[PDB]
Amino acid sequence: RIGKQPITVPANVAIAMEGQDLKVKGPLGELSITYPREVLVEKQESGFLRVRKAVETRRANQMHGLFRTLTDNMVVGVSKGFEKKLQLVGVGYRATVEGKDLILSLGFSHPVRMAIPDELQVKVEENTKVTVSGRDKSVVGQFAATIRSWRPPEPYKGKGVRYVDEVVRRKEG
RNA sequence: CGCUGGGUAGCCAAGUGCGGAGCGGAUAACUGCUGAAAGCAUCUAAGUAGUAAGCCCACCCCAAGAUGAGUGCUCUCCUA
Repeated sequence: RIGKQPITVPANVAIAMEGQDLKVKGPLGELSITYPREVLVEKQESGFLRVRKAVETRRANQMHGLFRTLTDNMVVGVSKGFEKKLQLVGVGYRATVEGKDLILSLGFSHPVRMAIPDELQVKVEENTKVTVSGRDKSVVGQFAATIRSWRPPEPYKGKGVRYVDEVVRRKEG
């Protein structure tokens, strides 16, 4: 059910457990998440945390799986790191990086200057397709969604900022 | 004021001057991000992003009778 999970913590990954808190100090960043109430973890004498619902209800059962896989996103975050991929399909459409900014050429009257934050290391290895990388999967999310949310792909066109390997309905007219 | 022409100030306009803003914060519909309940999924249950002439502040004018009667820098006299 995912309620029961084994926390795979590889080497290099400090699991700083504190009273309703986890500070992971991993080789790529020190990510920090607080526990909810019913969800109680203990390190299980190996590099494997176990969140264990303390009080019996359904809301506990809810956040058991929830927070279990939150921590999993933390660990895999700092160690393996998250990627993300986009593809500015079409005429004209092309992006380029200005170190701290990501400027987009999307057929608008004006190029769209998406100033990125620091937590996110983006790049354009091929003039069309974009690449985002980051430590925390949520932030990577809001960012890639944001980039998509300027020219989400059109059906007929078939051809906008469709992040990689995402299915795109198409039509005749 | 007989009827007419012309007219300063005033008041007027069909004249002139300016004005509806970087606004910023929450939102509704909606699109989302991470994600289990439900060993897939789902915008949601935890938490977060965007976003409307709509809401609030901003703008402009009153306003401490706001009896909850505010604030302070000056005054005014202690001789019966």
